Amino acid sequence: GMEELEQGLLMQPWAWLQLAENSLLAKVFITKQGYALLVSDLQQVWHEQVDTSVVSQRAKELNKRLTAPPAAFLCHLDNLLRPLLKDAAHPSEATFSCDCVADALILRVRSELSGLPFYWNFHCMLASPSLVSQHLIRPLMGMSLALQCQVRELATLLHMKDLEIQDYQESGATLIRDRLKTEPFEENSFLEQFMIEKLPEACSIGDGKPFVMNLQDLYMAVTTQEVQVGQ
Amino acid sequence: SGMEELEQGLLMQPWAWLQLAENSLLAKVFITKQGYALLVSDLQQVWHEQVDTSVVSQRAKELNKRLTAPPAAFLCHLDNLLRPLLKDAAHPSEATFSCDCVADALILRVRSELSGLPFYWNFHCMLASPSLVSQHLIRPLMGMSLALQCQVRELATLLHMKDLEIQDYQELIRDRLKTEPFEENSFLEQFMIEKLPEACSIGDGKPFVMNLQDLYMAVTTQEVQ
Repeated sequence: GMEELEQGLLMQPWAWLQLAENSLLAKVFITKQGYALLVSDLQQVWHEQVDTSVVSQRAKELNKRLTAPPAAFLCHLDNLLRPLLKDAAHPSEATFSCDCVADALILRVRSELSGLPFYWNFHCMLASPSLVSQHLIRPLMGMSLALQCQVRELATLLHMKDLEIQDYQESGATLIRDRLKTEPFEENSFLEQFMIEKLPEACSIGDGKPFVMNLQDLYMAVTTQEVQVGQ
Repeated sequence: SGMEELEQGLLMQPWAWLQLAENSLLAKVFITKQGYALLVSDLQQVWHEQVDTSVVSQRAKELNKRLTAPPAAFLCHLDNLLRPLLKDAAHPSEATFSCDCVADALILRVRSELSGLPFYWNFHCMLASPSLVSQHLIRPLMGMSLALQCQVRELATLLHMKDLEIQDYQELIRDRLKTEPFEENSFLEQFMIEKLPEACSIGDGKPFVMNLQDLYMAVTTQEVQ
């Protein structure tokens, strides 16, 4: 059951999570057997994995006003984290905060369940280098390579467009330049102008929201490919 | 200080590919007369070393008992064996490299000659901190994906402008010379189905070194301020 949580987690996309003070990037995978969570502030990465015993134990610690089976608690957590993952323009009514103690991060949630207050704390510890490698380094590297291939493919398409434009010009379509048209595509000058004019703003990580809003289709496609290769 | 400056220079350094009899590694290094800082990865783990002049003096004397010059000259030779080999793998090397894992540590070994004598160095590496991993890999790699995505968007805009010009030229020539009009969503879909599996394979990290380092360097340069 624990192996399957970590498997499922690898193919989750990253969500942005508004908290009391700051924000975090978060991915979670929840079943009837437990959850696996990965959280990052773009400096450090933390991880938690729990089974149903731990769910029972901790739900009893944090919640005097109700009780329910572990799976029902796991279901509620999924209902909480799921819609807010997709966009934070969703009317939540749940609150999040976190605090740090050496190599630990505690993510605290307050929501409601059965018309009562419900509390849950995720006790996260610094992620193993293997999990950082698996969920962040390898896929981000794979993505950059794939995006570079997209770039080379679009450069190829552009040269063919220019070849077709040349074909018209050489057959008498136009004899004098009579208007501002595009210049033939040259990749070296495209690149050099990009770095000067566009790079500073284009590469801006910020609070991580650009990554979550722009690159998750590619991210999931890339982590999925490694899972399938690693078998 | 000495080390802050060495770490700053290491960050500006590109990633290089390094061949070794058994396997290969990704490596970056920054060597001055004050020491060096080294980052190494096999794509599963990341290792770090820094040394100052005291450590160089102690280790070089231990490894090369019949060698006499100061640390600056030793760091000078290390740089001459190392940096040319990191610029091109196809460049005739005077040294031999091996690599051994001892517990959580990585030791890169060097075997060379200097003035008819044997020359030995060991780079002893520990697991790099989360902060070096993020600074030298996670954040720049994220920067790079965002930047390349902007490029793709730009090339898509240009393709569409050229299409408008083409459709204006038909105000008719051989049909087999006519390209299909560019549509981005259908380009992306086709690429994800047909191209992505091979396009995203990292292998031994060699494609990343051969294709992406100019951009890697532009991005790390940018983050520092």
